[PDB]
Amino acid sequence: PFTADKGKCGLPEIFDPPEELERKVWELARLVWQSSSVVFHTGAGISTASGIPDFRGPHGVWTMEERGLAPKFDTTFESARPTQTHMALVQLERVGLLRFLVSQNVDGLHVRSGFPRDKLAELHGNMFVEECAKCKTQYVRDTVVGTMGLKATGRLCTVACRGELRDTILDWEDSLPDRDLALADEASRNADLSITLGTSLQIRPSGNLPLATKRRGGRLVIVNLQPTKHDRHADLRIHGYVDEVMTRLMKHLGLEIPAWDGPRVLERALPPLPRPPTPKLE
Ligand SMILES: Nc1ncnc2c1ncn2[C@@H]1O[C@H](COP(=O)(O)OP(=O)(O)OC[C@H]2O[C@H](O)[C@H](O)[C@@H]2O)[C@@H](O)[C@H]1O
Ligand SMILES: Cc1cc(F)c(Br)cc1NS(=O)(=O)c1ccc(NS(=O)(=O)c2cc(Cl)cc(Cl)c2)cc1C(=O)O
Ligand SMILES: [Zn+2]
Repeated sequence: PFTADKGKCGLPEIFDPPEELERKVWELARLVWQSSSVVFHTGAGISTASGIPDFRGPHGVWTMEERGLAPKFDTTFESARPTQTHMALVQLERVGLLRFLVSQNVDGLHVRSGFPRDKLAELHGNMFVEECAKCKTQYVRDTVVGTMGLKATGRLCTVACRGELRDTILDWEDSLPDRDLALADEASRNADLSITLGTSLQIRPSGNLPLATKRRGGRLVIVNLQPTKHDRHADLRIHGYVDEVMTRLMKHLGLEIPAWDGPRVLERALPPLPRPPTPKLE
């Protein structure tokens, strides 16, 4: 806890120049159009543009710790809006282009964006989610559950039970939720394209899942300002703001980024909407 290995913090940011940046986003478009089963892996870098600091970025929680400095929030967890990237992943799932969403993030913004919970693995847990120790029923609350490290929150289960509610925030020592991990692994193994957005990929087994897509000839794309643990295994590496990359990507795909009505929870994915027809590529 004190002893925790927080890995490489504060590594230098890489900026692809705009012409290389444009070519790499086009190649990502082409990879998406070709792929049967696309899986997205997200980390703390997709929420920076909403006021939530990352862990190992220049002003990351762990980076600032190392330097004796505090990280800076520009929002509360309750008042944070989903970014353009968050809302773009909502859309890609609605049009059948995203098969599964693997996230390390505990900030709750994927669920609040309206992303279907049955297409999402929250590997590190969710600050707004508490779980009944007895019956395992999960509640998605409108305010952060006030504990971390799988502690009693002080509420009881109301299922048709009176189980002790606990938080879903993993401590360093805690093994990942078997269901979210099982579904994350299945999805990664069978994908022909895994796209990483704003994770350094330093945490086991979280950061290793996209590499499983590389077995049986799957392609891996890493989108990240900093070097990441698996850069050498990437077919494509894009060094740029994820919001800039995903907005350029959506325009290539001919998709609008949808409006956020405010915090909403969707347990199950809706039937797939229409999507633009595919370009001739070869
Ligand atoms: N706007 C941006 N666009 C692109 N990349 C960005 C942006 N902002 C930040 N980054 C990059 O985003 C990356 C964020 O990487 P890390 O900070 O390690 O977060 P994790 O999700 O991988 O941390 C995993 C776990 O480790 C912790 O212990 C917690 O448990 C986490 O759950 C950095 O390389 C940034 O350069
Ligand atoms: C909870 C959280 C979610 C995020 F998405 C981001 Br970004 C940051 C945070 N928290 S933080 O500010 O940066 C943040 C990071 C770490 C900890 N410490 S700890 O691991 O839980 C811990 C402390 C002690 Cl004394 C014993 C044990 Cl066994 C564990 C607290 C906070 C916080 O809330 O004060
Ligand atoms: Zn219960």
